[PDB]
Amino acid sequence: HDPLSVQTGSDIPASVHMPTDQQRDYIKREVMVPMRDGVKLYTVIVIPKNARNAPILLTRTPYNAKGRANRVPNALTMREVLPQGDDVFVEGGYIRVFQDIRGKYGSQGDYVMTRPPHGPLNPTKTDETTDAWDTVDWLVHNVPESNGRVGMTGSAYEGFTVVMALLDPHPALKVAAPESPMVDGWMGDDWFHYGAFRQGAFDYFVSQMTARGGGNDIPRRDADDYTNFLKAGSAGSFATQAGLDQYPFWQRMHAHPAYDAFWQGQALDKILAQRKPTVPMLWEQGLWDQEDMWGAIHAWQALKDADVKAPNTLVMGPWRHSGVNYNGSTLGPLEFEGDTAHQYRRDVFRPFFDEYLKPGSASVHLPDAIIYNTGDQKWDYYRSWPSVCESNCTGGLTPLYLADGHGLSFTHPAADGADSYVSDPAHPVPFISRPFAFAQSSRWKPWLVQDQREAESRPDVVTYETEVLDEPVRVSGVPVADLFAATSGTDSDWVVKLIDVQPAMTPDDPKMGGYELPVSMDIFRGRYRKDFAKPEALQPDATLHYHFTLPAVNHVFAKGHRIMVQIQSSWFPLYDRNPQKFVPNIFDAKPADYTVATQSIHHGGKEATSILLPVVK
Amino acid sequence: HDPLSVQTGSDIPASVHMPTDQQRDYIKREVMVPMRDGVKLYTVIVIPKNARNAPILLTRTPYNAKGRANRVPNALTMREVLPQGDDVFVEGGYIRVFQDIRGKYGSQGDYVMTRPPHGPLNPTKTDETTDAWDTVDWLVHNVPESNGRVGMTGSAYEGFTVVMALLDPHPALKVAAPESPMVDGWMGDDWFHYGAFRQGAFDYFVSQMTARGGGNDIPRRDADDYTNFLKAGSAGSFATQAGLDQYPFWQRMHAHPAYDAFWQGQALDKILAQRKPTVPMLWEQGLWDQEDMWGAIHAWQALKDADVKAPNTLVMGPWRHSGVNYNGSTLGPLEFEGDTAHQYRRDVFRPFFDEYLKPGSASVHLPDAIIYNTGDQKWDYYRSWPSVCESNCTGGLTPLYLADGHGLSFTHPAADGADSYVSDPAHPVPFISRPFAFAQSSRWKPWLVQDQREAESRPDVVTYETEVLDEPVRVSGVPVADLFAATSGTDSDWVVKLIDVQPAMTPDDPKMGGYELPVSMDIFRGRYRKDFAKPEALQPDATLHYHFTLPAVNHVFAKGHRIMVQIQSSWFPLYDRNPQKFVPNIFDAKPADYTVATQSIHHGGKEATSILLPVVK
Amino acid sequence: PWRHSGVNYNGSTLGPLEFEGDTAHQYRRDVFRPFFDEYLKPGSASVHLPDAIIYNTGDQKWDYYRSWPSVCESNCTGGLTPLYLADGHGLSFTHPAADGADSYVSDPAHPVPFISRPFAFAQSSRWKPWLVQDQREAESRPDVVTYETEVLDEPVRVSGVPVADLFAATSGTDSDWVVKLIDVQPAMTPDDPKMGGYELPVSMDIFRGRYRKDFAKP
Ligand SMILES: CC1(C)S[C@@H]2C(NC(=O)[C@H](N)c3ccccc3)C(=O)N2[C@H]1C(=O)O
Ligand SMILES: CC1(C)S[C@@H]2C(NC(=O)[C@H](N)c3ccccc3)C(=O)N2[C@H]1C(=O)O
Repeated sequence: HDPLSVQTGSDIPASVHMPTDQQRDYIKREVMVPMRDGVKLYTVIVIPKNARNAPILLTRTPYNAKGRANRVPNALTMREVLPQGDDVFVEGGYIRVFQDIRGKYGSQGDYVMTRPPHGPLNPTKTDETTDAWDTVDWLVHNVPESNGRVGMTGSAYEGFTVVMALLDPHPALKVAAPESPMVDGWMGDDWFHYGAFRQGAFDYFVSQMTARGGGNDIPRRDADDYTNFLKAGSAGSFATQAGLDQYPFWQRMHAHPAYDAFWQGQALDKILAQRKPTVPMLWEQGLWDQEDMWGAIHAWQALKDADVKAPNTLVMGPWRHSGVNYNGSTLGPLEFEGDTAHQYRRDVFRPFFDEYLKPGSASVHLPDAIIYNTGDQKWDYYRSWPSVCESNCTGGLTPLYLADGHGLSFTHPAADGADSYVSDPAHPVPFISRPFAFAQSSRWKPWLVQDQREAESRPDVVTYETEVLDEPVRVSGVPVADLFAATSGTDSDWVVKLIDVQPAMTPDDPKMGGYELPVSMDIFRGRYRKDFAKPEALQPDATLHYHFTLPAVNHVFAKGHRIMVQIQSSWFPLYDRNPQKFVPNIFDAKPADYTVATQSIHHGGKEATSILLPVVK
Repeated sequence: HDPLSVQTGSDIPASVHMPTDQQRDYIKREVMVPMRDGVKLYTVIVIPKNARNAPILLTRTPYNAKGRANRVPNALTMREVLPQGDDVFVEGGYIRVFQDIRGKYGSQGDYVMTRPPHGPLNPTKTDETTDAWDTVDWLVHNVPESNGRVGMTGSAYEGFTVVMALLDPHPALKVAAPESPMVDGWMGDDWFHYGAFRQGAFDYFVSQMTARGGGNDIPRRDADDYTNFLKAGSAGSFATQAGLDQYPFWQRMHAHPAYDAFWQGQALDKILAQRKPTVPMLWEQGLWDQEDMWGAIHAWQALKDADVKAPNTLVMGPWRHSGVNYNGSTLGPLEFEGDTAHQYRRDVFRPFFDEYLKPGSASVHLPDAIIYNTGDQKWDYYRSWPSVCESNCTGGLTPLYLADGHGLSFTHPAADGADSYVSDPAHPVPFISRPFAFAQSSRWKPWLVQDQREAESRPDVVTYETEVLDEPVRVSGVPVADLFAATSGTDSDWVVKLIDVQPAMTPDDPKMGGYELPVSMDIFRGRYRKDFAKPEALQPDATLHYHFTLPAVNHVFAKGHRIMVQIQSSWFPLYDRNPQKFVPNIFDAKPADYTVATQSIHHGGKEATSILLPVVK
Repeated sequence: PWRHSGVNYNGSTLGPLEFEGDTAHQYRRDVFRPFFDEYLKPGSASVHLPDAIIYNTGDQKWDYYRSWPSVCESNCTGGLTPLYLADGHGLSFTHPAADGADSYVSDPAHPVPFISRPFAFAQSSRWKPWLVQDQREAESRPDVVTYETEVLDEPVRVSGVPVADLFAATSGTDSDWVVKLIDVQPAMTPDDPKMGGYELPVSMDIFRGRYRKDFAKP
């Protein structure tokens, strides 16, 4: 029979060898790199055509290396095939490497969520540190087009693997750039913020741990997660209905609600500081990092306190989580001066890496910190940062006290007073307007810059503000909440927001008129007031002292603006509700545990609530 | 060691026992259904919880059955889990079945693009007809929750499987509804339109035939496919560079550019009419179906001509390809009276199926055709349709003649004349505004309703129009292009557009003022003027007679509007360029073959070019 | 299904709601015009209009009621059907035998925004469709009390004038009482995801308490 007319076989070719591969400006190599224990990791190596003695940029990920190196699947150019954040390195003729971490996608082995370093939580012979070590060693001995020099980078979990590598790096690892890294999931990164549980973790658990490869989110009943979580009750109740009780990582998390040995043995900022790395580091996070706000700044500061003898620079731009690898010209309704993300990548990131990865390159002398000013709209270069803080700094912090008539003053109010608000767990304050589902990435990403006017309009939120500013107030450093608060219950969460109120009218951009822009906010779970590792019941109606750091600022409250402070006791559904009655484990709270409570914030006198502001000249 | 602290194993559970399955209102059964030759087909059966004596709605697809039955992956309700087009059947308590056709995704066997029916092109013991027969037989003997009655539906390729089943159906198949079915890929469906090749097929080939499962599109050099295809030259040159020469189906298509035995043996409209089927049929296609305009109407008409002894109704709504399964409220800038798609599904589709699938249900008496009026904005029920055509109809067609001064008249112009335009293959007319890539689904879907003013402004397009209408002109049926055209070359394509010019000003919706809306347009490859199977060279400068049907219409050209006709010789990059020089195979046209030509359209006299309009009272 | 003066524009939508075609043009063309032609253009066809022509915001069609309404408090074919507030913040057609009460604190320093902040009366685009806005923001507040039926197994048809029969107490000596009748959309609306659980008010109003006994004498 004529094959050009009659097909009795298959129309699917046995093997494909398309000439589009010869039309590429790069070469893609797939290799199973063996670790010291025999476990092989899937590694993608993207080499520019005619590359000779080129440096290597490495990233280790739980997010499918094959896909990460395929922004535009099988693209004709390296620029399209690699992520937007790799732009400056593609332009620099770097060799790009993406590797699936142990137990994920193309890699063999067992997967352990944020696998702990060797120690009491990991008694085996391998960890993310040795895996990175073995990887770098293989690369410098099996990539002839390379110069044997490796640089490491990555954001979030991809930043976590960089930090792990820094614990004991291979001699060929010449430079590192952890971006929004997961450093302490309990203190202020992905899982908790000062012990307050982040409910978006459930979808992440099922999505990343259902299979070696891809997984799905938890099927929902309602389009609104405010509804879904409130109806389920406690976080543990939602997890149980989702089937998470059979997931080993959730089993461990549920067993360790407090900051005990399980979480302390995973605090990478403290562990890295003990090791005192000698590899040049560039730490980065967004000023509005909605997923890993604790990581970079705390790791960088710990290293500074440990007196590291290696380049250790902190970079913070006007970005959301991982925004550094995309376009940084805007965030929500905010507009910045140009693509700040590309600016950093091109003017700082790239030259810094070139110095150690490309022999003969110009030397860069980076300061302590490079931070974008969200007030002046420009990049600030700080030789020594911060210049103001609570201890061991040139100057101290400047308290902005809460006052009578819901005001704020830099003068300590002698008059004693208190403002009350009722916190009702049956009607928790939406962290962003309803309806909201964790699946709505477009709403989640810029949530930290949203207008706080909705919250202000509620009786379960207390708001304070200065008079309209006649002179600008410059802040640069870490604000500290010095809170004196009472609750009629035996437990409570305390949400503190530092806000920049835009001019009453903004005629050049009308929508921004009176807009309440939060520059720094966080939540503190009251039971941990005395000890993060040992939760304790609060005394009903007792004015108690809470003292905790808030996200860093580098802002200028300009003329016409106001400084504002908002305090509330819920932030739903991002954070699970504090039942306001002391229970052993808030994950297991029952319907009858949730108690309406009256909260009282004291102002003036010996218990003068204030925000310790890093005011500078 | 403590397992709740120390994990030396994997965080990925061996298997998941999700309790969310008990909250579902449906169950899913996955079965490998064996065909008569031993080959097993992956079949997904979606049964409403506690269903009994329920009818079955079956669809056979090359687009992943598992995914088709997972609109919202693992949803809690059957309504979410199934496609939007299944809404009325979910409400009716139907059992939904999606099956992977032989050789695709979860199914075994060899895959053959639009596998031809048993005959000269398929000498084996199986085909899509027997596969459907074996499937229905298994379903009625292995699904206890069913009443033994099966209904078949599906759009495009999923409609093609319905037609194939109708060739020799199982006695349990009580009713069928082919939607925009692939019936004749050469005459006017997916691959060609009157011999003019559709270049979007290349991406489809690589996406559907690279592997049993999912594939990818062809990597592009430029963002604009106008640029990509023009730079490549001929369609065969693009296919070669894409690596399609190793794909068996392309090898067969390339060897059969003309309507020979290979395509004639695949014309389902002619084959089905010869089989004398007795299964009630409901044929559907969009009035603006940009992918399968030929299929439904031609199959329905052939059966009507063969005096089919079964219900045979044609339905055409104001939809784009497969629009019947979504929301039919709008299309491009057009707005219709409500969700026309849901209206049809609820008022016609569902009750028709219920009559034969749910014993005891009310009987429906559908007319010849149910067509939406794109002028009156209402559903028309035509007992006998069409009422006007070339032969064997109640009335004849009404010619709208091209006239002097670029006008259009219902009066046969006595004066002989001609208008000329230069067709340059180096500057082909964009079918839609540049830039355009076949990957841009949002621009491709509603392309048939786009404003034709851009084309009008070009010197390589001739435009004719009536005076502003003082009285409405109603049309219902199939328009026929009666073209008398000459070319200075030895080959040429002829694009003819029937347009409704909106009122000069539309104050209630300003953007529509003077908008040139095409209600019916198509292309004809000149070499097939005398015979579709035997291409012939055209005589240079000879006025030749072209006679071909255009897409059906059911419209009213209202007062203030104009009727317009546009003629051109290219439609890029949707259709490959006619070199305008007769070559044996246009697929393999060489750079030197492409020739600039002068086109002349004659009007009036014995060669009075016109559009034979189906004008009705 | 229109906002104020919506009859003179396009009636295909209102906020996020979508109706069956341009309902405003439908009325203007099929009812308004022929009715006027009968008395203004001698020789025109006579039209026999019913008591009321009302669009059904549930069935998405025009209803022609010869006699409307068919149910009301006095002098109608039938009476009204009470939908009682119940324990557990529920709603029931069955009169609850036991006495109960739910409380909420009304603070004038933090009044409930009728629509999301910020809002200026100059923003006509936000003002026009305000009556169809989602009431989920209000529900989330402690100064708002919310009641709901279980998910409906059977449709409930309503046509006429609803009446608020309120038994309320305040610790003050005056108070406003806002009552909203809402249709909660299905938990999930896969064909239009944004509508899932949407709390659409079909009828709401406010009553100034001082006028409880007499509108003329507070
Ligand atoms: C590094 C990223 C590009 S991938 C990661 C991500 N996406 C997901 O987590 C998503 N569920 C996913 C995608 C692919 C495989 C597995 C899971 C996202 O966002 N993060 C980015 C970031 O931090 O910049
Ligand atoms: C029936 C459909 C829902 S799937 C089909 C489609 N999409 C593709 O062809 C696409 N390449 C694809 C998607 C998923 C798996 C494999 C291939 C599209 O559009 N058609 C729809 C229609 O006709 O209604």
